[PDB]
Amino acid sequence: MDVVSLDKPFMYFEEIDNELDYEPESANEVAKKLPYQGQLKLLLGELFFLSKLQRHGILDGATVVYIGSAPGTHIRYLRDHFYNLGVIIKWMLIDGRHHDPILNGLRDVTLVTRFVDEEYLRSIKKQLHPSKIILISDVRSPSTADLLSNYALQNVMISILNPVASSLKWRCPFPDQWIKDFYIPHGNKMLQPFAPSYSAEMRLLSIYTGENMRLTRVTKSDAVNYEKKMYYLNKIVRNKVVVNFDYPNQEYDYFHMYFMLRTVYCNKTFPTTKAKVLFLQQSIFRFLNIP
Amino acid sequence: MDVVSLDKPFMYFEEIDNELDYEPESANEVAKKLPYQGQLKLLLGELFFLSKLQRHGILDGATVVYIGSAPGTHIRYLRDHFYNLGVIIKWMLIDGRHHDPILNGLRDVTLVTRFVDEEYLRSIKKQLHPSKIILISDVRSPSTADLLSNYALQNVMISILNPVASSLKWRCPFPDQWIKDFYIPHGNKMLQPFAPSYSAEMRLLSIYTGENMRLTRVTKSDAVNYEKKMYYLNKIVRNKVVVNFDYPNQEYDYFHMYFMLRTVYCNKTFPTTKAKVLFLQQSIFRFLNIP
Ligand SMILES: Nc1ncnc2c1ncn2[C@@H]1O[C@H](CSCC[C@H](N)C(=O)O)[C@@H](O)[C@H]1O
Ligand SMILES: Nc1ncnc2c1ncn2[C@@H]1O[C@H](CSCC[C@H](N)C(=O)O)[C@@H](O)[C@H]1O
Ligand SMILES: C[n+]1cnc2[nH]cnc2c1N
Ligand SMILES: C[n+]1cnc2[nH]cnc2c1N
Repeated sequence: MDVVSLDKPFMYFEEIDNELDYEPESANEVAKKLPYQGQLKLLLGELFFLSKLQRHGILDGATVVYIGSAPGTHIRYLRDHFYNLGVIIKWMLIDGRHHDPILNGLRDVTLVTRFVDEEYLRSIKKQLHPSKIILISDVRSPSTADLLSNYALQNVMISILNPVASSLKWRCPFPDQWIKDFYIPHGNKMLQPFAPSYSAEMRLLSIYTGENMRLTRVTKSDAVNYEKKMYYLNKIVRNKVVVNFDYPNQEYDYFHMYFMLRTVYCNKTFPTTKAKVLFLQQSIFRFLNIP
Repeated sequence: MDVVSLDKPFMYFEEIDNELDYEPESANEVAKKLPYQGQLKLLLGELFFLSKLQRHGILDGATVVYIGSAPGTHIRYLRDHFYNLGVIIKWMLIDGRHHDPILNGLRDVTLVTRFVDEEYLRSIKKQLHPSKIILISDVRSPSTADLLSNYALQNVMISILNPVASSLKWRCPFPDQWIKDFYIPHGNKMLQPFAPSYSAEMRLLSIYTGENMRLTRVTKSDAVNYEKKMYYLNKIVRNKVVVNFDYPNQEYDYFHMYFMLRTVYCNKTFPTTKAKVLFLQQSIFRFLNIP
């Protein structure tokens, strides 16, 4: 067994303290172990991001514009969590594909069947005005050309919608597939537990203060760095059993999930953080139909 | 006579302490009083910007990419000033129009007859590499659509060329001609002495630290503000005779120019700042053929 003792898990990209040369043979290795693991991945990352906005007093009364939301099965849990907490939020879910019918029949959530473009963003902004907007993007076309195209759309989402905070899908193109240096919004690179086995994807979390917009250039050397750091995280780290983690499941991703869940607010009062986490996790797994 | 006593002139936009409702009748008023006043305007603003980079140790060894440089008569003075100072700089002047022949025959300055586009910027960056780039843009197509188009090109100049500092042409579109909110690079809004009588134009001066790029949104309300502040500066301020300004010329623009010229470095040592300024001004006017 691959046992280890850790204080805390890597929460953000910069925390990764090591790197490994990427082995193309890892692509042939099992990417997932849990059913609906993709929804789980999304649900934790988005509960984490949103509970933070709550902490900063910017969630209540906002409209959450989720682009690339279908099927969005896990969004029903998020919606319920904050609704039962008393937070007022309107959800506007937009995708060209169809949403999980469990999202229908709620006055607070609007489902839109449209692939967004810069023009469409302009009209929703006019229609959402003067409400405060929180943006979540999970759009997917892939080629480095597809990526750049997605990243270029997400930057336009921010400039047109002018959100108070944003969660964006972020995976650096692979160095050996570089095309050109590009800019991405400045934010925290939140690492994702339950991401596919060798995924280099994270979520770019940002809060907008003032009327400024800070971007950051991404170069090929940066692309090499992402690859080695994420390859070390995936191959080595995520494969560890954290023995000093007293929890029903000691695998790294559960240790990592625990740290995200401990930040979530609840109505029920608990004697320990472990009590809360076990509860939220149980709750989350039952909702998602994960054994 | 319109006399007044001032401590210092308004150097940047934010310093303007008042505003006036714009009178469309001012457009019918004499825009210039000095021959080659446009070159004078450009020469001071660019000497000021560049002497600053010198102060920060970022001028020497750089290539100054000037886009929108023709005829560029005044660029010959700038070139000579820093060359005679011992600063090593290559000048790359690019415009589709023709440059003043006084710029030919200098190994340190390259004249390019090309209207730049995003593609061309990419090739010059590849060819200029690995040299440090300082960008100066003075491109002009006008309509608010022309403006946005120019501003959109200038932002691409920065992202592709990735300069260490930039001077950009900046004039906000008029509120009654608003089309849409847009982003501009973050920088100091340097005010321009000898600008046309009712010009709302300034130069956006920026120094790039780290690999970050900070932008700032410009809205219609911002556009209203620019108009009233610049209208107050032009109609009232620039029309003042600064009596406590002991200088051969006490008009505001000369008082304003003095403050810019006092920042310029010289080989000759002078007993007073007035001695230096008189010298540089005399020198500048003789070069430009301004009485
Ligand atoms: N321009 C665009 N606008 C909206 N949705 C888009 C889009 N381009 C791609 N998409 C959507 O991006 C999605 C990527 S998968 C999204 C999964 C979703 N976040 C969930 O919780 O299950 C696809 O449904 C695709 O239709
Ligand atoms: N894409 C582009 N590339 C280069 N020059 C451009 C341009 N679009 C416009 N221009 C130039 O922008 C200039 C504006 S006037 C520039 C004056 C110059 N800075 C001087 O010191 O005298 C015109 O010469 C025009 O040809
Ligand atoms: C996940 N993943 C997949 N294919 C690649 N090619 C190069 N790097 C990678 C990577 N990290
Ligand atoms: C200079 N100038 C010219 N035309 C305008 N129309 C509205 N504002 C202006 C302005 N400042």
